[PDB]
Amino acid sequence: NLPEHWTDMNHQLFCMVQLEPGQSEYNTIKDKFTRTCSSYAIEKIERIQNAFLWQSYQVKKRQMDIKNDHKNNERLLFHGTDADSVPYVNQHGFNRSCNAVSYGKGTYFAVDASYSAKDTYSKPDSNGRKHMYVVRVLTGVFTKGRAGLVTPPPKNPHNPTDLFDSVTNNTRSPKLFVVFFDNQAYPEYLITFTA
Amino acid sequence: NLPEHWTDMNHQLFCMVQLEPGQSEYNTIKDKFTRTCSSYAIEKIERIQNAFLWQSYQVKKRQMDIKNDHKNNERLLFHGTDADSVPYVNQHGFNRSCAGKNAVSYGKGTYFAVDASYSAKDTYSKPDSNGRKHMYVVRVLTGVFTKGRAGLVTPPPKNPHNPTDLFDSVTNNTRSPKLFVVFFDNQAYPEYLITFTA
Ligand SMILES: NC(=O)c1ccc(OCc2cncs2)cc1
Repeated sequence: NLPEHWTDMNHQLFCMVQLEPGQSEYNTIKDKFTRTCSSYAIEKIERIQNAFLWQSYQVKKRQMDIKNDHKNNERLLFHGTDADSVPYVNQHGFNRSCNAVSYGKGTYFAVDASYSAKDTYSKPDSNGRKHMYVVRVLTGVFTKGRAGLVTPPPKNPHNPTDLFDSVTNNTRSPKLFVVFFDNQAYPEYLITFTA
Repeated sequence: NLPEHWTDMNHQLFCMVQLEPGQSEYNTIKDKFTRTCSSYAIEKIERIQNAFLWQSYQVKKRQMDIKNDHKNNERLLFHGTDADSVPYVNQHGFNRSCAGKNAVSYGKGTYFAVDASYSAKDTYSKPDSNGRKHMYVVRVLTGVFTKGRAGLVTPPPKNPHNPTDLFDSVTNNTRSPKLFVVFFDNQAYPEYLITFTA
């Protein structure tokens, strides 16, 4: 059940689709970016259509929706990426096994594109082109992280296997989220931009 | 969606079911185990009914069954572990981020053995304070595999000029595989827990 707004893939399972500037989808994603990165120039925005990653992600979403016995498990966040990792992420998504890991050994996502836009996360390539994903993340129920976590903490130490879904730097006002499991993050758009 | 031979879980997502000796299900696992561990005695065999793990695993199997060319992508393998790890594995499966370094490393992933005798080593199935050893019997998506290397954090590419098109798993020896390493969540379903003693 591949989303309606995806465009036909001629029976293929992976496609990157360049969005048309000035149409609704492009304008929505651009506005999420320019909220904090209005000094940056957008060269292009690509929709990531990865059927297998989507399938695996949607399964985890339906599971977290049952487990948490409410919705609102999903946030739209940013991930800066070096050019050399874009093909792997487009195909395979985010892998904790591949910077500061102060809040645990998981994959990091920023609330603000400005954070992911730092050269440390979105390293300029030969031509000064920077790369950042807009990511559907299953943040679910979250707590403050700490160094050395390999999974989120338990919600209550009396049930050590019933875990928080993610961790953050700050629970009242989060600026980053860490997830510790494959298929808790779906890379939805890739933004190619310059300083 | 859940297999029809599973006991009714009411509306529950998790259950361990104690098997009865004389049942074909118990006897096939005991025989698989005793093939290489006839020195040990089985206390009990539990069927693991974990709906969420089962769902995510079956999705990965369907994807690998589509991607690969009529391959048998699944092997039934062994995994020894310590008592302290059993409640987490039962609920959340095998986490590569928790995995011990193997005496012979073919990569940084989760290790599964062809032979129960390998998993039965005290290094993997550590005797608990009561002298009970624990070994999972695990459906593993081995898929298309190659000989691993200690540096790996993901399976290697099949083709060095196509770095994102990966082997599904790695092994110690492609001619005579005795262990498999997987590097992704939901590539292994813990199906049975064997509790055993000397
Ligand atoms: N790739 C990214 O966009 C990215 C990477 C790392 C991020 O946080 C790392 C930190 C850990 N402790 C404090 S900062 C945020 C975003």
